[PDB]
Amino acid sequence: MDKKYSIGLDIGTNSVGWAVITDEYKVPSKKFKVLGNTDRHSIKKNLIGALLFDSGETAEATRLKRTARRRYTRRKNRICYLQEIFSNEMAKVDDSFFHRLEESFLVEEDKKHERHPIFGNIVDEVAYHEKYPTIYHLRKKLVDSTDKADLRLIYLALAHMIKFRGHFLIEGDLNPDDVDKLFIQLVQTYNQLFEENPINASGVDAKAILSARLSKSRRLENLIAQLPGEKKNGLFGNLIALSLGLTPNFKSNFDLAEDAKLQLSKDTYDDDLDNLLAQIGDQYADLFLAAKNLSDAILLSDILRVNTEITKAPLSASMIKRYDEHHQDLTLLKALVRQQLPEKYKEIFFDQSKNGYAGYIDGGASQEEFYKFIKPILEKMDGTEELLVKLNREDLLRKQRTFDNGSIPHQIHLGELHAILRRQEDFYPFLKDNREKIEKILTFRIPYYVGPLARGNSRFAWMTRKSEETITPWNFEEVVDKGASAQSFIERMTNFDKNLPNEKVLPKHSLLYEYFTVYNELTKVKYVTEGMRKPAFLSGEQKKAIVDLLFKTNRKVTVKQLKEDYFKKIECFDSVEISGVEDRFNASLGTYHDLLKIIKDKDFLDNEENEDILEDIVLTLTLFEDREMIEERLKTYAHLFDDKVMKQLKRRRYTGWGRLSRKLINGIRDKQSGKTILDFLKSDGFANRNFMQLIHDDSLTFKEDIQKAQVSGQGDSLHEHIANLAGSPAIKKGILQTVKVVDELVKVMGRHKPENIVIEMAREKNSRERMKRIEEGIKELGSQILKEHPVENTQLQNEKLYLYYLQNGRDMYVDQELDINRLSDYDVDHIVPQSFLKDDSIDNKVLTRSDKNRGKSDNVPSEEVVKKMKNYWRQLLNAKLITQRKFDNLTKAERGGLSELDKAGFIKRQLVETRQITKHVAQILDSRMNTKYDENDKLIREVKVITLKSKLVSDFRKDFQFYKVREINNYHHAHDAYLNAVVGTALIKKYPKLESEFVYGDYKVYDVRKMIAKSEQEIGKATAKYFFYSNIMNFFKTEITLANGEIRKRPLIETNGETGEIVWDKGRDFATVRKVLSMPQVNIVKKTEVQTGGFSKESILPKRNSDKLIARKKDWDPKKYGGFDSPTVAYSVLVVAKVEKGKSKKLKSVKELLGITIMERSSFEKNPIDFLEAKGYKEVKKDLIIKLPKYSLFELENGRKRMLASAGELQKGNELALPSKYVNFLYLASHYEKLKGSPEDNEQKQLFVEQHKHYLDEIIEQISEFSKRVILADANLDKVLSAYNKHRDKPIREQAENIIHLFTLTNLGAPAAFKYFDTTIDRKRYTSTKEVLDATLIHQSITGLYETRIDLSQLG
RNA sequence: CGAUAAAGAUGAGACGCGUUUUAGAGCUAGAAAUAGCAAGUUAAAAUAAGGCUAGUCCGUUAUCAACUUGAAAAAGUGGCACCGAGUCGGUGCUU
DNA sequence: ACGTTTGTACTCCAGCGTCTCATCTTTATGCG
DNA sequence: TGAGACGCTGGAGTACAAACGT
Ligand SMILES: [Mg+2]
Repeated sequence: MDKKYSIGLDIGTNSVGWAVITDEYKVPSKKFKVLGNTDRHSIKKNLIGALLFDSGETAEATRLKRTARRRYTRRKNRICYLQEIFSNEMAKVDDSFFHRLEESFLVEEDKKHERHPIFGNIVDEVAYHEKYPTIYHLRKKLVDSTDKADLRLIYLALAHMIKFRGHFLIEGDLNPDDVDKLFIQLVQTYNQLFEENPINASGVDAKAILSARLSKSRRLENLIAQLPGEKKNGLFGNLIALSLGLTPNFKSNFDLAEDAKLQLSKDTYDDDLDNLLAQIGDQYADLFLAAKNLSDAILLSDILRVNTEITKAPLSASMIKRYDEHHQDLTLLKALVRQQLPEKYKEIFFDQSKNGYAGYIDGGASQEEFYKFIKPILEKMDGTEELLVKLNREDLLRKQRTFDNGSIPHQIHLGELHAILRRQEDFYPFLKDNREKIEKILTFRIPYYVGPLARGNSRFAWMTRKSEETITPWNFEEVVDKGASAQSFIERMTNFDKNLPNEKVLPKHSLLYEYFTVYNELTKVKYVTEGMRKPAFLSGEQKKAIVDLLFKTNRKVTVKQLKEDYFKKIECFDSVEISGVEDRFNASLGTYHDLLKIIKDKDFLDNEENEDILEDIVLTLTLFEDREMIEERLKTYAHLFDDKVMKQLKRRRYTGWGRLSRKLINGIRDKQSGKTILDFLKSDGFANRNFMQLIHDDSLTFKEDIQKAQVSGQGDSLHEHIANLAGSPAIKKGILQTVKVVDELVKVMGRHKPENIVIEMAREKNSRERMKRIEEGIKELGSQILKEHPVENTQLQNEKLYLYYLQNGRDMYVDQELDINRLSDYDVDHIVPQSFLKDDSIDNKVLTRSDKNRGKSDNVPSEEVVKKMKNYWRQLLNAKLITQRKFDNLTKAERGGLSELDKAGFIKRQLVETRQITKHVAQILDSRMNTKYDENDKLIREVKVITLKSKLVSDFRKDFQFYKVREINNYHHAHDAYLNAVVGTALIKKYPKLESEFVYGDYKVYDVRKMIAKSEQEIGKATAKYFFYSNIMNFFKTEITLANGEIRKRPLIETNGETGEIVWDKGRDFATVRKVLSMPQVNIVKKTEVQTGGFSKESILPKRNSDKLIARKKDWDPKKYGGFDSPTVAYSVLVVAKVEKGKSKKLKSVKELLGITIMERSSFEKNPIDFLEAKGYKEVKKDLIIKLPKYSLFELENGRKRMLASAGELQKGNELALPSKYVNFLYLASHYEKLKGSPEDNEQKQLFVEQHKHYLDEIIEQISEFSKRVILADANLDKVLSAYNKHRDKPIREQAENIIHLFTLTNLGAPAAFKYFDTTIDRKRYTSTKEVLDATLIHQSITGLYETRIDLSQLG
């Protein structure tokens, strides 16, 4: 049989609702066979439900942890390189030194050598630690002591700098220098060179004006303000070049010959400074050197707080100053505390639990916490003025290793390491040869375009090797093919050609592509002759002629008439008849002109044999941005020219990639005539054929393109096609589950395709922005709006008084004040009525002290109220209070009333969705369903895929009182899918000619301007498609209210205009929808998933005696070293075995549920029996092991259901089917103050909800019965009942708003805490999965219709 | 209509902390329990256990009923109408 | 008739900041 | 430029009464 049905879907990020409806909007019921060893053999289920799953995670955290792993590996390798340099000479000094350093973590018992790592004896270690309290004392000593040192100490200093080498954000050289002296020298050079209008901001110390903690822009403003005459571009050119790595252009700020932006801290700075010095003429030379010296001084000013005149290690000397001043402040604070407050001494200096000094040093308190703790003590104390001054400066009792050390670059550490190497090079000859080698160890850094240095066993690697040997920092440039790796870095990410998915895409500035754009805009154009109106075709002679004369002489082409006139200087004139070509051609040769200008010879650019040289040049310029790669690549082309053109074109840069390959432009020869797409675009042969036209058939190019498209595509896979879509991974998971649900539903209904599939995807500072807009409008209008009332952000949510403020305290349609004392005076009126479109947003809403401005169904009346309000709306639109579209709608009556084009726009706004992801999933479903072809090879639409927006179904909820409360249960997903199906199939049945507007596929347009052409005297049963009013859903309502105070009735049974088929019966279909929404059984299924991710919590706990700790390495006992804790269970396994119980060695047979940690998953799957015997179970039944992932469903007595959260915790698995009357009452009561409707409807709802005050007790009884049946939380239920009895004498609105909160006790899933009325009910957790082991295990399919029930009591 | 900008996704290269164990001899009185006092800023190693494919790779993303074939990819497995509805039940035909 | 493991009830806790570079879609916005 | 910080839900420890073996 045909078995007509439809499928509705509600795709979400956490759920997928589905429903099957018949032609009468009924959900069919079916009985399904259940497998397993249970007695149950058939169960009846409705064909409606939802699938719940955890949200998909993006691959960001995994990428960050992978990068961290690579960084740790490379840091360890750096330390290993330094060790293997030092090893040979270290064996002659202390042979066990590196072994003692490696084993320093483990305890004294496990050490193979002495406990003291550095010297190996107690006396020398104590003497060393007394002489150098920190590593920075040793670093400064080794820089400045000019005496032979112990090689251990030299290694310790170099290893400290190599391990923590600082950042690489500043390129080029940097050295220690004051900032004020540098500014004085900059001003000196400025005055010396200019000798006219000298900027002399004397008395204004630039020190700490530029060095202020404010941003570079604010420091620049502070410096420029103190400058007497000089302001902005000019002096701030040099100032901003000092302050930042980017600076304004030297063409205006320094009179340079070209628009070259200045730079700093980059390799491009040297080349651009050379170019700017050449352009200016060396007049600005050394005036930029003074600025660069000031830049270095300003950059180092806040990291090296010590004078450089006494040492070459300012960093270490600054750290020693910090240590010394920490010691002085600590002893002063100790003396002051004991003398003033001896009772607080123990709390401050001994208690690690608080945020005192003991908690700051030995405890977990940070610097900010310590400052916050000790600040009120220092205020309450006297004689601590310098301590407070240091505290507000954040310079009190600081540590050397702090969070703020990230500003130290690598050049400072490199300078200290170089100083030490140069100081200790005489005594150790090996250090002299390895000096450059150790320096290269510190400064080496893998380029971002090279990536991981893999041999081939890596997903993420693209590096190519010039030689097959190990990569070290010293042979990196000799082994790694940097140019090929940099090319592959970009070419692995650029998208392939859509027509042929095998080869790459051509750069967007390529010559062969720009010529394609110009000639594809050429061949379609054909000037109209004067003799005959025939446009003919712009022939190839004029193809070359136009491009050579105009495009090849101007960047942007001339005007339409100007380009003609230019050609008419060589052709017939006074005949300007363009081929409807645009005013100015969109195409532009911009890269050929750049190449001709750089090469300084047009012959090179004109040369067609030299087109490949140009192509490779543009590809090199687009690919690389490091300029060393460009230099290396273009070095091969130096012969074709000279050095000047080489360095002029090396600085050129292009961005962007096209969408065609070279094959699709000049590769495919198009069979007959042997000419490529470009050649057809040159000479169409009096046919004037565009790219789109030519890429079709009749030239055999379409056959080869289709062959490549199908061959390379290979059908891919559904998972693959979903993978390379846009959007979040969570919505990709939702789409995949949706497709699998559709396949299962098709299988369920006798392998019969549905007639229709309805698609809907959930798309779920503006208050502060609205408050700012109200303030700006009040300031612009000069009105005392705040005097009436301030813009309260508490009231910024509510839309009632929005009009009392935005409309200038004046009625919108009436020329008087709005009377803000009475908000009930105003009545919200939609500008374009709801019979036209549901524009409930405030863009259309307006209020006029309830004045009947219009007696017409038009938006406003012609002139009249519109005219009077239009002037004030001109004022409000000037203030932007009235929106542009708002004013357009308000003026539309004086603009001719409501037009047919306007109504067409309203219904296309109500119907069409603009999201591309919805189009993608609709295309996927249509491709999967419609798979048959006709005899002429034409697709036949067995099913239709309808896409709907949320506004339609939401309005269907609000108008017809099918109210949704999310907190009650998960049935609302399935109900949304059912109403999705009902609305979609009613719309396609009642309006068939609008199927091009919301159904996927190539459909006849059926222009709505002819449909919406009905007048006030409605045609009815005609081609007008009942589209005068133009609300697409208005046909659902029995009586359509109008803004003119009239009610237009609509017949009880709706039918199609052309076909005589009943599409909506208002007397039976609403009852059917109500019955379906009141059905107690819908298939809610939680997707069982094996947990993946981290092994455990990342916190490394201190050592305990517990066995819950996890060893951090193989031979690190957690009892001695601490370790990780609280692992994550991948899945639980039900084992049946005999265990060693009792001191009498008894094999007590036991059935247990053991969880498999993610760490142990591979070991368990390699050999489950060996793993279980290792765990402690003897004689395991191998075939009785049941893998139970998370959310595994178990059924118990009285229908109680539990989901497996873990091996030792359960979740609630039941669903509360609250009756429709109670959820409707709860929605109406909770939304008392936010009814958002007509005043009569609001009064009726208030009367209905006041008449059913007893419904609260019934809802409480329902919750109590459901909790006593399946929840089994006695104490929480008693607290809930006591709280409800306590707050009985409360208004209905808050009572129902908190009864809504009460539903989380009975909600499906993990238990959660909730608050009813100032009382918090903590969650009751089922932390014992012992009753599960004798329950019924339910294996569910994706829809849950197919089941397999296993009685676990019978296993064992 | 170009064009910019934001958001999101993906990949690479790097810093600074944080945590853990050890090293930085605690002194005095008391037999000890305990007290009074002195100190404290730093370093080494690890930073998912680990894997082989031994790279200066890889290891937290995606995929996720049960059962029957297949190494895997994957394929295959479950009757329909009507009356009703507290998580689905009952009746009739054929299997 | 105690010890001994198990079942409620409650509390606490969970690695985090920054920078450079590149490639895509998809929306939007001011621009024409 | 502008901070807004938070939940979530499973593990672990602690205290104490009760089902439970000898
Ligand atoms: Mg939903």
